[PDB]
Amino acid sequence: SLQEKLLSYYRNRAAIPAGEQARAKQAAVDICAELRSFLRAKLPDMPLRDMYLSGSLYDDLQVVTADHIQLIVPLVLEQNLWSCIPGEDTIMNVPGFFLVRRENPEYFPRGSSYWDRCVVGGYLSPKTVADTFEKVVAGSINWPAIGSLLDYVIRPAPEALTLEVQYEKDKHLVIDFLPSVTLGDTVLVARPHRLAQYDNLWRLSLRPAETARLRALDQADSGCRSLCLKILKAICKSTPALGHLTASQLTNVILHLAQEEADWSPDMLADRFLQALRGLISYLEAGVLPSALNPKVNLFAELTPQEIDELGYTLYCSLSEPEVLLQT
Amino acid sequence: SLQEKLLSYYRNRAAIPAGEQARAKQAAVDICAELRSFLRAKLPDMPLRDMYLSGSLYDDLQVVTADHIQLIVPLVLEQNLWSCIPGEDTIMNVPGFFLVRRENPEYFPRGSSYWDRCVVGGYLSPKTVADTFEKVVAGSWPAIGSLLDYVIRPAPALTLEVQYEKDKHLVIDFLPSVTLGDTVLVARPHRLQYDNLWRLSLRPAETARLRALDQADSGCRSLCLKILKAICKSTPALGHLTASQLTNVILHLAQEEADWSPDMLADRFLQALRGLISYLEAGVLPSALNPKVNLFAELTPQEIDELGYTLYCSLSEPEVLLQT
Ligand SMILES: Nc1ncnc2c1ncn2[C@@H]1O[C@H](COP(=O)(O)OP(=O)(O)O)[C@@H](O)[C@H]1O
Ligand SMILES: Nc1ncnc2c1ncn2[C@@H]1O[C@H](COP(=O)(O)OP(=O)(O)O)[C@@H](O)[C@H]1O
Repeated sequence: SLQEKLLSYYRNRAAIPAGEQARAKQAAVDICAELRSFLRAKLPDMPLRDMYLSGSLYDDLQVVTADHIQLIVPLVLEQNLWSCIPGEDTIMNVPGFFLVRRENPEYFPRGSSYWDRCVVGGYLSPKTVADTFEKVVAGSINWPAIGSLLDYVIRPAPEALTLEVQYEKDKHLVIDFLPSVTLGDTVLVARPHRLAQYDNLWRLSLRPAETARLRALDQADSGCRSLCLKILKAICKSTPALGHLTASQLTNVILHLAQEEADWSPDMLADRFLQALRGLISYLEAGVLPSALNPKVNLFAELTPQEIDELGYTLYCSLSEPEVLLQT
Repeated sequence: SLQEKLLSYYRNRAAIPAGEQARAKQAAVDICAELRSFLRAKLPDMPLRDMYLSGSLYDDLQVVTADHIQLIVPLVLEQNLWSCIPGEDTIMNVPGFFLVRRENPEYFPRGSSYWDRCVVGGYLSPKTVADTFEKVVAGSWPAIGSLLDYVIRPAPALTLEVQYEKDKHLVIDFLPSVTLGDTVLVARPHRLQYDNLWRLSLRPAETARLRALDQADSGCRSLCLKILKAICKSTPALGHLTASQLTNVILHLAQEEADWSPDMLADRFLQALRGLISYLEAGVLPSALNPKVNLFAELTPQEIDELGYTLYCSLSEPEVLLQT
């Protein structure tokens, strides 16, 4: 049966071996803790708060192998000196991103905020904020040295700025930094749009609300929504042609399906999984996967029409190839 | 035998029991973490860095019972809008304390800094800072308490009384802090009244030095300190002395004596009493890190009298101080 096959798959492929999981988490926590001590007394005029961990590995949603996690770098934008403008209301015309503008320059002149140094054309540029972070914060740190204080080999990549942390003989955790600001209840991260011309836009952070929703639905049920997600994530991670699919896209297929099916008991796993499959296919066919949290946002918007067709073509072929889809 | 009484007094009175000290510290660390979450969600617009723990309980220097710790509240000041003026350069003439002045008010008007809201008469007032923090950072306690299964009671100055055990409680107080350039200041008012003055923070360097010295030696400097703290905590006539005064007595003695091996404790302990008496007779205990600061400038004449008397007498019967 498909039910057995899926549970077998989760167990032999999707589920991260516990030792691996524990050691990767420990290295992240230990590095985050050491950075907290180190940075606390270092950049006294910078509105910088403690870095903190975020991502599927932190949430028990990472699959196959523990290989990555984020350190969010929370920055403070002072009261009433800043506003965010939704992307769809800018000429850039992209929902799910925001411009951040310096407000009241005419009364609290350029110079008033620490972040004025990262202001360009009146806007707080996420790439200039990220450059400042890398040069001023990350740069003040000897990475291989901290790994030596802790007992890890830490290698900063020369390529986007990430840390490769060997936590096991032949296993490494890749850590990347996400500068973040919050305006009202709008949480923004500097993860650039795929294309350069959009590099002035901060990205709206969806993950915390997405994963909260998913968890809250399963707690109430108590359903197999997260198990289904982890399985689909493992298939995509394990299939190169499915490389363009993200955890957010898969999570939102499941959240939409949650509006249509209330019953996610353990024995419904197979039916829901197949539903999630045909559903993902139909969104690809439509070229649009609306965010379950903010339906103005199209989660496929950074993919090209050709990429979207290739994904759908791949999934259709997979239906007749359960053995490759469910390796190993 | 003095040696014996000191060693036994450390274990019998000064050393906090292990369960108590771990639970109390862990409670502080747990509340500190939740605070981070509240600031993240509820105060994204206040230029405050994350609060962090500070004090003897965090340093394994607390004695007798785990009953208090501080959370530093680190304000972020623009380097171009603020300066600190050293107390000795003021008519008030108070070394070890600073004024924090708002600079360039005509070019950058009120509002150019979040912290302008805590300015009075052109200076950043620790009072309004504490008020603001208490008013604004008071949208957050029983949820943090239920979460950690601690009962948490905020005082109606704002401090937290945390029941971490049936018959024990930890009192957490908040210490506003600003750092300008290389200078770290805390809102801990002069004990004897210039309450516009911030205090130069000496504790981190003081304790780091004491630790460094013992670490190199496996010496008994910290042991001697904790015994002295316990005695003062236990002896009303001696309660006027602070951990910092006692720590600095020890730092100065460490400059004079190289041997702090375990059996030197009794001798170093007596030297510390006699040191106290000599600084008392001078009315001056300079900070070992910043000798222009007189740590005894915060003691009253009546306190200096009682301390001196109590200590002179004790020198003939040191063990009287080692009451069970
Ligand atoms: N707080 C956050 N806000 C926005 N994006 C985040 C946050 N934390 C992690 N991410 C992003 O989430 C993505 C990783 O998704 P994740 O849920 O970890 O699934 P996966 O296990 O497939 O990596 C990355 O693009 C990363 O930048
Ligand atoms: N970072 C700091 N800078 C300056 N003073 C501090 C700091 N942290 C704590 N203090 C002060 O230290 C005093 C407590 O001293 P501590 O070393 O904890 O000894 P004790 O155990 O006797 O309380 C309090 O007045 C508190 O405000």
